[PDB]
Amino acid sequence: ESADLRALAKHLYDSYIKSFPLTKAKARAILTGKTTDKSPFVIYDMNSLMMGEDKIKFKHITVAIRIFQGCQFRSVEAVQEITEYAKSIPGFVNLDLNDQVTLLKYGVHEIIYTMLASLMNKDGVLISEGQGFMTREFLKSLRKPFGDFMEPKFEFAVKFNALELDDSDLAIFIAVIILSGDRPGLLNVKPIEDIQDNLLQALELQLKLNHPESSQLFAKLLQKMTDLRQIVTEHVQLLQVIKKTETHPLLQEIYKDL
Amino acid sequence: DQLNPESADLRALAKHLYDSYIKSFPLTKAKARAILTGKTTDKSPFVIYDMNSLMMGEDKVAIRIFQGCQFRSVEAVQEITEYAKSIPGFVNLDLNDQVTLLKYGVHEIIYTMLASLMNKDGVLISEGQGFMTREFLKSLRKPFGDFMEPKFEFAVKFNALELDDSDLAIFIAVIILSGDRPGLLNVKPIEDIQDNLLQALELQLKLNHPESSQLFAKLLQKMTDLRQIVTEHVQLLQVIKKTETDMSLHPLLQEIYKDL
Ligand SMILES: CCO[C@@H](Cc1ccc(OCCN2c3ccccc3Oc3ccccc32)cc1)C(=O)O
Repeated sequence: ESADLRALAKHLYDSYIKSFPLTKAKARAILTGKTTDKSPFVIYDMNSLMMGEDKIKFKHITVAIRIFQGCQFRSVEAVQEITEYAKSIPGFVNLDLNDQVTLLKYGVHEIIYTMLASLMNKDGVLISEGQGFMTREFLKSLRKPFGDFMEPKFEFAVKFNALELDDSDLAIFIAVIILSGDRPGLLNVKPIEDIQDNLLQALELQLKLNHPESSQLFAKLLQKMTDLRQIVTEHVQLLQVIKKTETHPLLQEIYKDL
Repeated sequence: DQLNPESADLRALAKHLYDSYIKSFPLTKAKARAILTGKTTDKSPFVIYDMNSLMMGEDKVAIRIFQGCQFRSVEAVQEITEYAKSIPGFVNLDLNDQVTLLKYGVHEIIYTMLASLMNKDGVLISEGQGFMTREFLKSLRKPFGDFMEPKFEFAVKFNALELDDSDLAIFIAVIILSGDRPGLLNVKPIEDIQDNLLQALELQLKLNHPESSQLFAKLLQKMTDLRQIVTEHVQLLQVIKKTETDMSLHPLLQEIYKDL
């Protein structure tokens, strides 16, 4: 039923808004777009960093490393947002808690690199709630171990953004990724898929009404997950090698592995 | 529900791909399910489940079994190749782009075709005449016993979709005409052809499996499993390259494997 799918969308979008501070609109204004009225601190040098870090304020402060530990803080911060969001997806709370937890522990990575793309352009990604901007070439130029961490995220986002999806389209697409269903260790895989399908239908009507002129956008968007999985896979890989570099107590704890 | 000149051309594409499909690959899935379900015994499969069996299966090791899979795939590449030529637009693209799509597409497809030759217990071999068991394979010399396992895992969740050849023919095409492949020169032309193949598929499903809701989405996601599989395969494949040096990989499979 058209209306049903339409309201499921308004609801989810409404949730996307209260769960996520930096919406993609609010982030395009600030980014490559003019708007904003007053741009963010740009970090392109080892010196702009010290200045931005010392002036742009910061939470994760106690080079190539301090940056990594930077993502981590924001990620661990993201995950909390995504999770409070998942809890609004109709019927998510009603699933087996063991399942719910497995859906997050597994889909939280893709919902990040998905939303990261909203804060990206070919030359860099917004930082600190958009109050900053770290150039892309600065990042790829970091110490040997850390110069490939964010590069493949750029390569993806450049493609993902190709679809020019807005918030309301991403709110649904995101739901669809959480109510995955093929995550290892799931107990009652049925109600999950039962909801995803109810999410997938809403994505369709949504992507059809919001991008009528975009041919087979639904198909194209679904195949981007084949790209997210590869990022998250290739990512967790590097994330292993970093342990053959870093090798704390109460911190190493707060950052299990996100 | 209804019709329209729009859908019409697609259907004709659905039928064109299906025809060239049946024409390109000898062993379809239909003939595959026939053999596998011992319900139809107009001609049944010999079974290999241990060395003893394997030994007698020549009446009509872990290495030679390997040079078997290897050989089959060279022929499967050929079949997929010829099938590609028949894909509307493909032979019109830059000769290079063609070589690229065939490059990063042959396996993601060979593992699709492979699922229609499988079932939890085993897989068909030698045109469907034989049937090797998961167990036996999963018990070959230390390294060679991990090759096929991940295939079965996939074939299992894949076949779950319940797709028949007229569906695979379109999806098998949607795979070649990718566009997000490494080393492509002109892309939008490649993208355009596919956005069409996709249109065909989305219809061929909503029509051939009416009751199967969101089969279009469920199936596109399965493409992830294929990359992973190709990944894992190449690395295990990398190992046999250094441990077994007296052994030889096939030039074709060799030239097709040179990137991520
Ligand atoms: C080692 C070769 O790896 C190939 C890929 C590949 C792997 C498995 C395949 O399934 C083949 C199934 N099969 C088979 C399985 C086990 C032993 C022998 C044997 O021979 C035949 C003969 C006819 C049909 C099917 C088979 C295909 C390609 C490659 O990397 O390119």
